[PDB]
Amino acid sequence: MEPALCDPNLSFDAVTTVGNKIFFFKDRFFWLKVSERPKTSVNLISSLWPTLPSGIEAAYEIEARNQVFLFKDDKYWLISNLRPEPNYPKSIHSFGFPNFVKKIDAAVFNPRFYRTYFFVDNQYWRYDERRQMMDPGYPKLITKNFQGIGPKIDAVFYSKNKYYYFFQGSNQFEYDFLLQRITKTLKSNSWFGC
Ligand SMILES: [Ca+2]
Repeated sequence: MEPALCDPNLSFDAVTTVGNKIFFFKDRFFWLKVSERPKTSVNLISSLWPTLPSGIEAAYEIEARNQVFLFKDDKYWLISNLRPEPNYPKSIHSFGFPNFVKKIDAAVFNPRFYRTYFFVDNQYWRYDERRQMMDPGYPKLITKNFQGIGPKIDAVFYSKNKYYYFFQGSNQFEYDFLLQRITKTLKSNSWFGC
């Protein structure tokens, strides 16, 4: 959809987090509005990120070694030192592609679990990080495990102290493990000022 903030009909693809900032991906253009930003700005990705593809599927950082990961098609890049390894046309197939995966919805990493899961339209996968062995398919359901977000999740990123920012469509729902209760019902254009 369009970034039209003054209009309820916007959607996202992927969203990541860096340090204390939140970056939103939009097809080929990215958004920026955090820390000290009264308004957002729609700029081109390639504009900055050189060796980086467009149309990121799922963006998720790793608050451990200060790295970043950008998913796109049946390939993924590895951001290292604010720089995506050059000539790294890796492919999930390398060790992931279960049945016929290639396009993910979102992906987040749980610090209080040490596991990273993703969404495939309407599937809940979980890849063991510590063990380093992905589960056998694990055709679970999101809305199931977590009732409140929905069976479909657009972007998902862990930006808080102990919460989970989830969104799908034009609503930014937040989950609190405190008691699996969502006490935040806003839209994507609720900060910008529309
Ligand atoms: Ca996504």
